[PDB]
Amino acid sequence: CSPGIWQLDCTHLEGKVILVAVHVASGYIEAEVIPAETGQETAYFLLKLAGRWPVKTVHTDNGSNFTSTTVKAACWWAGIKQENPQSQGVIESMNKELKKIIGQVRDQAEHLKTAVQMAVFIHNHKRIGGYSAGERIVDIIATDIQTKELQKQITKIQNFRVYYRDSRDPVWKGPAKLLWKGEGAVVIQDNSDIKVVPRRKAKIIRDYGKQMA
Amino acid sequence: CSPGIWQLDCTHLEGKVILVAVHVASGYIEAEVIPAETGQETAYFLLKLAGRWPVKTVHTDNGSNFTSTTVKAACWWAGIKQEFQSQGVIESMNKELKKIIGQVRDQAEHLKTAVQMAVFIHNHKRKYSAGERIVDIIATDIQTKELQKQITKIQNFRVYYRDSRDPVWKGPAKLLWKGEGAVVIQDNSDIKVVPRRKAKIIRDYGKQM
Amino acid sequence: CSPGIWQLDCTHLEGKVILVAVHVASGYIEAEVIPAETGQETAYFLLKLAGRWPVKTVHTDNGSNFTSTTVKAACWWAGIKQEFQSQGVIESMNKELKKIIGQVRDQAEHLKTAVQMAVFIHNHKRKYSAGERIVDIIATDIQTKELQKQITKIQNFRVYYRDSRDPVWKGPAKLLWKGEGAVVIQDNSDIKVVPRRKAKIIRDYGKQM
Amino acid sequence: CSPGIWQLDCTHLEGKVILVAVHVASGYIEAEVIPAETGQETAYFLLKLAGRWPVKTVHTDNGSNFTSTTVKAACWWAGIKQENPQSQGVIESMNKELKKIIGQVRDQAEHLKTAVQMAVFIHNHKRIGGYSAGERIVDIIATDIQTKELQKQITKIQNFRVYYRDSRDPVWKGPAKLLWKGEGAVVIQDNSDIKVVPRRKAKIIRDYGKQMA
Ligand SMILES: Cc1c(-c2c([C@H](OC(C)(C)C)C(=O)O)n(C)c(=O)c3ccccc23)cc(F)c2c1CCCO2
Ligand SMILES: Cc1c(-c2c([C@H](OC(C)(C)C)C(=O)O)n(C)c(=O)c3ccccc23)cc(F)c2c1CCCO2
Ligand SMILES: Cc1c(-c2c([C@H](OC(C)(C)C)C(=O)O)n(C)c(=O)c3ccccc23)cc(F)c2c1CCCO2
Ligand SMILES: Cc1c(-c2c([C@H](OC(C)(C)C)C(=O)O)n(C)c(=O)c3ccccc23)cc(F)c2c1CCCO2
Repeated sequence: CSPGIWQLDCTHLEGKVILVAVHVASGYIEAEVIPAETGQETAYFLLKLAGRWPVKTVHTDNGSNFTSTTVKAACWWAGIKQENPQSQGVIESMNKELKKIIGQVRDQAEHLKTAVQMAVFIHNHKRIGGYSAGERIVDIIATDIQTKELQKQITKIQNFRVYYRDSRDPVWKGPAKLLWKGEGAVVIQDNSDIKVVPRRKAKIIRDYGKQMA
Repeated sequence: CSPGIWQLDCTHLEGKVILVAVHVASGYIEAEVIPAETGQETAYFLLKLAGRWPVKTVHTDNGSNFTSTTVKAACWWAGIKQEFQSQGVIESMNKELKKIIGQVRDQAEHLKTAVQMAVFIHNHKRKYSAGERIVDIIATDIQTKELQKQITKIQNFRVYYRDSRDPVWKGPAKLLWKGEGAVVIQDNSDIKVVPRRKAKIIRDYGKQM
Repeated sequence: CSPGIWQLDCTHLEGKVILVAVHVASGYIEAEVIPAETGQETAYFLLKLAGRWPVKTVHTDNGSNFTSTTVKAACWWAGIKQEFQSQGVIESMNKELKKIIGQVRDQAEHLKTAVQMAVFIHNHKRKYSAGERIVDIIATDIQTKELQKQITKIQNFRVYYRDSRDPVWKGPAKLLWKGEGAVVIQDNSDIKVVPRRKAKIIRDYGKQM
Repeated sequence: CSPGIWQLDCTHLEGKVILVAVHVASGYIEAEVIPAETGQETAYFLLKLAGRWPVKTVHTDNGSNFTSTTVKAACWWAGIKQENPQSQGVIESMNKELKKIIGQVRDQAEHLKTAVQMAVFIHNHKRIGGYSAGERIVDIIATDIQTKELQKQITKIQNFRVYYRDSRDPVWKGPAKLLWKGEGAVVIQDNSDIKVVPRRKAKIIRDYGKQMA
């Protein structure tokens, strides 16, 4: 979702147009210099972009190169799918800030391109709050990574359907999902009510025969 | 040791020349394709490479790509210090890479396109898998330095305790923990914990500029 | 080396026991008189002593005064590290001190009073003189660290120049000076200066936390 | 003068009264703990105080111990002579600040006295403007040291009286002091006018026969 999204921009310098690859929350940015900006050139970056990390969706306000098929297509191989005021505000500014950064080392660099990357190195590296945006991406990603596997775990759990005794005497009530399994232990919710029960008490059914696995 | 360590190796390939990044624990790669090959040309990408991953050092099969001044020039901006069967594995990776490119080669007119795709495959390739990558590792590292710092802080402080029932006062000892009722510490071989009245812990000392 | 270095030595004297500070280049002393002698008691004054002069290390004739925990305790708050004919000169100083006290002894009922006076005499005693003291030395030191820092900064930076008329680019070289028209640098054995277009100087690199 | 002056105060803690020795410009402060405050005790500090550095004059708003002879007397052996709103404002505050500092490490120290010195160590040591007050004293002193010797040099120069030819033909005018001597070189001011002249042109007279030296 929002962790997946990255913001992409192109601005013109010395005629030559810069390639900008902002990360929406982490702010890690990858930018690249192409002798000429083209939808063609745009794609080459994207492949690497997906390669550094997965993006569900990427944003550009207008489509001059994105609309171009090679770009739309590239998005499909990645499966990245082309596209909050506060989030909105940061991007133009994000583009703006690097230039300011860029100017400082321009005298520092023979080649403007050589300079821009340096400009970017610092931006990821520069920082009492935060460890710098670049550091943030690794984390944001990390938390998500756990999440996804966990979600998957959750999904796995969701399928199975519970059988419960409750008191040893009572008539049965419709089956519920199982939150957790311990030996002699099960956790489920009949409707909204949560109860834990012993193994001999409850049998746990596999939800899917015929699964392709 | 391995974290923050990346390996780049010369690639011989049909047509244009490209070089591929390796982070050894992830095996992660961020290769780029260059029409012209010089360690220098290599540098521009490398400069891009460090930002995505701070890399402490790199070990090179060939001095010559390393020898070019500009290449060292990159090392310094980075503060990267060149790291003067595992290489065969990196090689194997390169090999794997080559194979991968081939599988998808038909799909793309341009070799470069293929290579990135190839990069993609190694990347996010299920297998506990390489694809998930070292991000978890980097995070653990991000977490790691602070702990190393806090412990280093605990290490920095010197705490002076008196064995209970002993007028003689015990030498400063590395403190394991601080508690308002009691703080835990080891002098060297023997570790003891005492109540606040029994011992005192200096606040700061000046060193390190 | 000598600046920031002070020597304290055990004093045997009539009545009460006092110990005297020495800064070797100044020969400056800030002795105090203690009814009870322990390295510990010594410490309270020492703690006072460091503030007036940061002292890096002290060399002691006797381990025992040094051995007491509290004494080491003082060393650490200071970050002072005990420094495990010149000693005879310090001794001579002590001797001189003793004599000095005697000259004025008659004037004062209390031995302590005399000693301070004695301290005063060594102090501000004309002779290029000790009395003017190391203050000039301390100042030069205060000035010194910043220069060592600025040079260290110049040392930190690496500058890359191309010999004029040479496509081959010269390895980074320690830069002696920066000029908008030209900057001065030495690679190692040979030192050359070039115009800004001929060479480039990286802005910063990251190291030292 | 003002470099010479130091500010001295006594405040009461735990009944016991602290001894405070502020430096007017440098702010370096020496303070000492006396089991009991007395004019007697006060003196002991002063001797050391003059000993660390010379003070022309020292300040206390009221005289309970200073008025005491032993204190006045002590001042004479040192030759220190007992006694600007901004300068005035800093002292009470100076006394106030250390206490705040003192409290922090009080838990740090078994003995309050042990603590106060530490409190002071920091105050001299703690610092983008300045190198910290303590560092300042060494400097302020240093500049003064040069000054005094220089003044002395000046005084030496002042005594001598100049004889000048000016043009080789002209009648002479009253003698002036000599600012500087170079071989074949002399600098003097006849009244307010400054002129430089050759040796053969001008003779330089020693100002004092009968000097005790
Ligand atoms: C085919 C192709 C193209 C594509 C190409 C390719 O070369 C590029 C340098 C443009 C990446 C290629 O090697 O095939 N080419 C050459 C095209 O002519 C083209 C035309 C229309 C749409 C896509 C491409 C563009 C892509 F970004 C892309 C792909 C496939 C994988 C996902 O990304
Ligand atoms: C300047 C420079 C150079 C360098 C350059 C630069 O342009 C490249 C296209 C080679 C990156 C530059 O913009 O100055 N150039 C042009 C040189 O001529 C050069 C010569 C000797 C050593 C380094 C460079 C090479 C580097 F690897 C490098 C840097 C700066 C950052 C750290 O790494
Ligand atoms: C605490 C302490 C001690 C210390 C003390 C202290 O009181 C003295 C009167 C001895 C200075 C204190 O106030 O705590 N005390 C009381 C101890 O009992 C003690 C025992 C072992 C080691 C040091 C001290 C000794 C020191 F040299 C010292 C310090 C702190 C600053 C650095 O130097
Ligand atoms: C005599 C004396 C006294 C003095 C003393 C002396 O002992 C002190 C501990 C008080 C310093 C001394 O050793 O003589 N004594 C003991 C007195 O009784 C006394 C009485 C009146 C005035 C001064 C002193 C006080 C001083 F601060 C002092 C001097 C002389 C040198 C300058 O300073």
